[PDB]
Amino acid sequence: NMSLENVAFNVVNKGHFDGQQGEVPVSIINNTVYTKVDGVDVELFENKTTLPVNVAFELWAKRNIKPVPEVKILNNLGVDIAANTVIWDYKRDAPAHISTIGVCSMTDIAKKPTETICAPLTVFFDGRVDGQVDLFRNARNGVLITEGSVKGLQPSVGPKQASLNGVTLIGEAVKTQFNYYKKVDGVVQQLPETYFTQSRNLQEFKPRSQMEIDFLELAMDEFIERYKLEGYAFEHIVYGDFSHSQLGGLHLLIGLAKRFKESPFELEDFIPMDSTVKNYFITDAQTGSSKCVCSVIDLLLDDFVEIIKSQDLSVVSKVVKVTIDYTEISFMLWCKDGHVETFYPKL
Amino acid sequence: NMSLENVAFNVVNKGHFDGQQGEVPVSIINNTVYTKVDGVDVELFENKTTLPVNVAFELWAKRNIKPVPEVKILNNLGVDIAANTVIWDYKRDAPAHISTIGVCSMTDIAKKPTETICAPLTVFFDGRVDGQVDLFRNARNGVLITEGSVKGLQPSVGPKQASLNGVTLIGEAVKTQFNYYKKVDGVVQQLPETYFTQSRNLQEFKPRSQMEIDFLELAMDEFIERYKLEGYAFEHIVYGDFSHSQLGGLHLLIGLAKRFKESPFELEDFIPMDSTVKNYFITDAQTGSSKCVCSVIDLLLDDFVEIIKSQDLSVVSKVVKVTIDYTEISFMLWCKDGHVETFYPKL
Amino acid sequence: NMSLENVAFNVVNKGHFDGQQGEVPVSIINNTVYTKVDGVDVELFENKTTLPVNVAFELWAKRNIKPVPEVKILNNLGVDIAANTVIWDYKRDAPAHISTIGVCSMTDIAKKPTETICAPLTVFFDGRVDGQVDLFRNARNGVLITEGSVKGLQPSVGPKQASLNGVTLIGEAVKTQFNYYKKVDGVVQQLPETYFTQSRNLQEFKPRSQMEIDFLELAMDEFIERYKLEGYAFEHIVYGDFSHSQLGGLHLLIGLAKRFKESPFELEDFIPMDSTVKNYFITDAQTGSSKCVCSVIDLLLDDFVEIIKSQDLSVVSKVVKVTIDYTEISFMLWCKDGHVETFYPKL
Amino acid sequence: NMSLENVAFNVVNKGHFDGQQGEVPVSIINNTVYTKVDGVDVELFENKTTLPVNVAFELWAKRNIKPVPEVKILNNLGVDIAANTVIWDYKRDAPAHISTIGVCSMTDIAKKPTETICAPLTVFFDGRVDGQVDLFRNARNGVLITEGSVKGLQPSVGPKQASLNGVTLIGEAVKTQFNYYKKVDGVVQQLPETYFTQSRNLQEFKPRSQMEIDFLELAMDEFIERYKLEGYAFEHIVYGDFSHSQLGGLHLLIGLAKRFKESPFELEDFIPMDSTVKNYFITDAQTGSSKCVCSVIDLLLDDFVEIIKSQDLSVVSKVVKVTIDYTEISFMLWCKDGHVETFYPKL
Amino acid sequence: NMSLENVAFNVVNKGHFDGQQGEVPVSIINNTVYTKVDGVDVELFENKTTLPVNVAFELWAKRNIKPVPEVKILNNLGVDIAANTVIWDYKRDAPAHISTIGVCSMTDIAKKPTETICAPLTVFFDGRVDGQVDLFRNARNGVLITEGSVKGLQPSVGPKQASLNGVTLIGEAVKTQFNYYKKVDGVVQQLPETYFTQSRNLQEFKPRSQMEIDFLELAMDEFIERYKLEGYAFEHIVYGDFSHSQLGGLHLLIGLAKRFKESPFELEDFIPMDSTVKNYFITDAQTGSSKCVCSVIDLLLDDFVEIIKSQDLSVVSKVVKVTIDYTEISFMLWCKDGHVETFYPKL
Repeated sequence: NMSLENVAFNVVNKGHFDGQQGEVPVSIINNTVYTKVDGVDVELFENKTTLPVNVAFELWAKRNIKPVPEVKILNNLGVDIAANTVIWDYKRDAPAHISTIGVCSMTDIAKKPTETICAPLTVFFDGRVDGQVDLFRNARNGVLITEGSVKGLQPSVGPKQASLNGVTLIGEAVKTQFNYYKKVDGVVQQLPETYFTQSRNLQEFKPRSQMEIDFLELAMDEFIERYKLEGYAFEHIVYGDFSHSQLGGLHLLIGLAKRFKESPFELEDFIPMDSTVKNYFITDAQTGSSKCVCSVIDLLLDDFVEIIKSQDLSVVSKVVKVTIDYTEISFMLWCKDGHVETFYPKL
Repeated sequence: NMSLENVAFNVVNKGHFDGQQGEVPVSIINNTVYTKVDGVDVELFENKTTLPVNVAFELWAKRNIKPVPEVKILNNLGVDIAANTVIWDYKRDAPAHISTIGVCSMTDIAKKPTETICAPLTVFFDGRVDGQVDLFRNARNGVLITEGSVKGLQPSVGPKQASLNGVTLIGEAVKTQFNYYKKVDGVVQQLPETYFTQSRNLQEFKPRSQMEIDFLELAMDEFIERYKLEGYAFEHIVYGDFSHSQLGGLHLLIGLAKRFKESPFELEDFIPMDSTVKNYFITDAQTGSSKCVCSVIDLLLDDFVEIIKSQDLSVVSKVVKVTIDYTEISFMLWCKDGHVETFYPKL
Repeated sequence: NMSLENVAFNVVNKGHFDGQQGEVPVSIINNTVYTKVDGVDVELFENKTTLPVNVAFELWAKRNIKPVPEVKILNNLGVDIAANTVIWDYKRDAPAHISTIGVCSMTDIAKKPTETICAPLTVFFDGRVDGQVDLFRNARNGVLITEGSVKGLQPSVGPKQASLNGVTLIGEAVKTQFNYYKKVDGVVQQLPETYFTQSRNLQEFKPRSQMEIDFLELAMDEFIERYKLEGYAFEHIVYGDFSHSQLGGLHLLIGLAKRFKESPFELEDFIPMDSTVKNYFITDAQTGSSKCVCSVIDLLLDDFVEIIKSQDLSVVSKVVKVTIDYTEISFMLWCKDGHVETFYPKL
Repeated sequence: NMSLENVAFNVVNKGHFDGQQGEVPVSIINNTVYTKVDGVDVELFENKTTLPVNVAFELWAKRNIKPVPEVKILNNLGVDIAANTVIWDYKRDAPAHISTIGVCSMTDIAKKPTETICAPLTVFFDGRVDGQVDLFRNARNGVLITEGSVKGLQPSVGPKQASLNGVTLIGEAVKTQFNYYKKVDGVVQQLPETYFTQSRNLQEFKPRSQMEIDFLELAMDEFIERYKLEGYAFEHIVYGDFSHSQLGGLHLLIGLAKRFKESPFELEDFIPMDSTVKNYFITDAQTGSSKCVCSVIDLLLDDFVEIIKSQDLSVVSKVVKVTIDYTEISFMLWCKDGHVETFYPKL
Repeated sequence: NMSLENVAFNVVNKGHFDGQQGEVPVSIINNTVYTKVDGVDVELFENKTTLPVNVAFELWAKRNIKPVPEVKILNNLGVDIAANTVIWDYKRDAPAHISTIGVCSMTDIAKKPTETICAPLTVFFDGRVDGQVDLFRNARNGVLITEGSVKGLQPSVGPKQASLNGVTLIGEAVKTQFNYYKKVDGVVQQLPETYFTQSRNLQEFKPRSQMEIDFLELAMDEFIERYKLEGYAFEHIVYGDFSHSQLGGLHLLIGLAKRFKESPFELEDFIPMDSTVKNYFITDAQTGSSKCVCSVIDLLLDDFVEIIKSQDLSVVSKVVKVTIDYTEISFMLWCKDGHVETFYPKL
């Protein structure tokens, strides 16, 4: 089933593709879809993807509008494709996956995940949709989310937050914390113990523990004393050092949030996509201190403190692996004389 | 009279087309107009319309820069075309009307509104321009605005606000409240009694009555008690219900403004144009409550209260017609046992 | 169920729009329409019009595939729009008319030509389609073609040739010669007595009378003697003068055909459209003689001879008007001492 | 050191990608690749594909420049992708296959065809390249061409002709006739006995047997008598019937070649791709006879005669299947009273 | 009053820019310039340059329409820019030079060539325009053409042919042979003695001496005997060797012309520009012999014979430099035992 004009009718009348019958007049010009409303053209969609404009329009209209896992989580779990839905990537304004199953005649590689062409792909299955748990049970490769127990399968508890129409949130009127399951070549995997990033943003950062409240409210020296952090280089790593040409440290989102509340700065997101670790070209407006590649992660401060306090500090430099968002993140740890000098993630 | 380079000279030197002689060097690339300033190119206009870039540039330069009726009002009155001006639609970044009269050689269907080709079109006439009241008196079909009395014609008092270079405002240094007149097939119409929407926006919403002040400052239960609104379902319709998966009610702009001051949310304007009723795909960031098509109108709260208190509540569901911005808006009214359950506009 | 994908299905399976049910997947990119065949994209349509790509595609697919008048004839008769068909202009690769009636939801101004919007427009009606003669009688402005008499209407016999899928031809298996009728402001208009151009082209030129045969085969001065053309300046007007830097004469297509056979030249068609008189920037490859604006008409040589011999040769210069293809073509006639100096379509 | 500028260096200096070191400056604009030569831009490549301009440029530069199977043959054998080369499709001006193996970092799905991702795809292998026979034996799905025997493998002799830089030819200084082999699901598949189309074109048509010579030179009824073809409806099927508005028959390329020599006609190639049977919208310029979907195949006339004379003429209508270019082509055969009425590729 | 609309008026009414007053309505879309004629858009110009569409349109309209040197000559003489004219390059569909002097406000670097910015550039001056000889004498770097002597300046007689509106020709009604002069760093430079290429093309090739007539008409071994060319490898160099997979020799255009008459082949012009020596990827359709880089020059056969017979045949290999079109062309000469093996433009 295909029809540009019917996709546009659904967008106009239902806000997204909803399977309704109808058609509206459509114009395509300069990667933009328009529809005619009382004699004039109104823009419905501007294509920012590398797909043809009318195809991208249809996949966007058919996006999943329930809370879904953030794209960084699906990527870290190796998801290739989704069963009978589109995960829209709002960080890239594009489909999270290249191909589809049972969504769109231009992009489908299959109608159902049970077709042979899907067996080697890691298919994303959504236990909230009837039949999909059983499709996972029969799939060779897959990732399954559920809201509850699955008989015979041990769950991994996922992050508290999920994405709902591009808004990352911890649901109160809707469930956003899923159980996760994964199969590789027919065999159910044990997913690793993992930390999770918190997916917050600078502008409306909110503390999620008493330590984070204290970090935002106390002066640096008072906080470090109260939590006994002498010798872990929080002054550099978390608070940031703005005294030299190259900006020192500043690798934890909460420290950017604290600075940003007193003093604005520029973050150039030069690889704009969803990932567990983000790299920014940062320029501090007050001092002129700057750094071309400043890796930034949003861990709960208590989690970051546990990680850094769980390392051996006896060697000048080494790689530290930390499971975060189900993937192995490498950190560089630099020490001198038994104390930390710096500790920072790599992307 | 036509000249791309002369249009650009006026934009550069006068801020808009002002009839001055002169030329500057112009480049056209990728729907953008540039001019050369001391050896480098500077962007003057990016075309967002479905017209050719150089044509859209000229119509934008020739836009009316006095306060003019909002486009939703002209549309509701059936205006097809403007006499010797361009009403620029800043919600669509495009001309409000497809064709012109005496503006642009590529888009003109006539030089003067008296030409035969204009007789069946509803032409917009502006009494602030010499001769246009008399052109209206002789036109078969038209809408006329004035700042004052017209001899022999009974006026309809329009909204307080108008649009000045895309800023909607109630003029204090300039007049924005017009008298309105309309002719159909040579016959002066009696325009209907109408409410008017208030054209406010979320970010800088300002109350315009003591009831609206009270609504913003009081708690829900205190407000409802003080204005005796028990049984009219304001809890649902106006304040919004964020307790379930689907966001309940929230159909009045002032209730979105109250929520927005305490708690942010996402409004997807998926049909971006000026209209009396707007539809948004809304996602509440705090709760995750959401709704694909949430119709929203900005009526003065006192007006909305008068409307809902003027309905018969004895039937499960029915259509209620309300004249707003000169057009008949349909509302669905749902009642149970003599009280309101919900009441919401349709677009 | 009209749609882009259904238009494409018809083009792929029927060669044009044929009202058949079905859909194929379509990609829109680079002002081009593709469809997927065995997993790869195949081009169906490259938009050369000023319409949106998907709209132009639909009008092209819905083009009239029966013999229709050449566009130059419809233009000369003042046709603005066609009733329930598309006349495709193969000289411009675009619709002959900007709007439609009952064809396409993006370009329609009406569904039927009886709607009031169509009254000021000259609508083209095709008596080969049921009901269109009656619609012509009810239309305020229009042009009608038929294959036979219409009771009470005075006919004009049209050209022998018509256009079929872009091929101009004199039909043997189909009828290409029509009666023409026209109405202005509600009143049937007498069409003038007229010559018709022959619509031949340079490389496929075939003579159509004994005189044209003799012209192609005889030497210049033999032809002029045999047809008693001394003093009518055929050496200049028809054969052309290549002796000076500016090319002299050469205004009849058959004269270009004679030269071309012997010696090639370049014709720059700098306003590419169908027209009774064409203007070319001509450069002769053998001599270097050239002319920026060389007007060329393809009359039967017998007709041109009749035209020029009917002229009063006693004045130095005068404008001579000849009805050709239903339009008045102005010629300049320059004489001296009772003989022709030159005679050319006036520019 | 693969790069855009190095691809362009190779095109400029070697005519195609040849693995040479070096770079030239490149400009990308308007879906076109330019390079700077003596201070001005010179066009190297105009992208007509649905791939990004710089990607399509690289695949075109890396096209196989030896004789390769025509695309219609590879399509009919189910080829999905090629091992370490690009088969350029000169009928579509685009790669024959969407993905690559070991060619281009933007389109590669693998570096070697032994990778697991390639197992479900039918990979084209070229025995003229070292190692590719062994890769075919290890591939689950594939098509192999060679110039000689492969031990133990049962060959199919392919067409005489192949494509060299877009020129279809029967090689004299190079070998163009290959053995073909195919594997499905790990098992070598017997290729069917098959006719081959001749890949000739209308204007350069040359006969290839005594019968085709006689067909081009004799009058219709002489040819039919000499080759005893009475009752096989060659008048309709091969010579074509131009007497009615719908063009009758004309399904063999040699019959079009005979007509074209005498009288020109228009062939609209409305699905432009390489195919065993082609469909055209044909308009005869002399008569006006036309047909929207005229299927045309270029068989050696001797083969077509053998095919139609082998048919049972005792049923009113039946579907006749003939293997041509390794694919099953369905023909409709219509008979009456023991003679052929018509016989055409089924649509 | 220069403007886009005035340039378009001149193109429509005069065939090119002619300084006339007037305007027409213009639409810019898809790198194309349209104008409105009887209510529909007609294409005037498709931009194939790397300049903005409206700028390229103006330079094309302002092209020199008198005979001018071929671009290959101006390039070989080092011309950077022209004084107060545009040399249009019809091989690239683009201006021959990037900047202008006194032509176009977007591309001008100066209004007059006497301005200081022009001193380092080699400016082309045209003695047929009043004042330009004097400007050449005042210019630091320049190239001058005239139709006659300039007092005290030592002339170089140029090629017989010139380009007129893109047609290369030897003028009979106009003069195409010029005197050439050149200045470097303020000093008049002696131009070298030189051959000239003939600028013929493959399909319109006409011989220009008795030897070229004999070459086209005689069999290979007769020609070689009659002109005493044994031991000079004309079999290879001129006639070409099609017996091996790599095509041998074939470096003279007349030899391609002889082959083409008998048997067609494909020439891929993979660097499309005007050049004294052209390189083609050639594929012979009859044999399959091909060559990726086949250098081709169009010398009069008599000149090439004189060149190769003047060579010392006693060394195995050597670089031979010949001045052609004022530039030094390197040839490789390979000999063995006192006879030529091959002789070709060095790559």
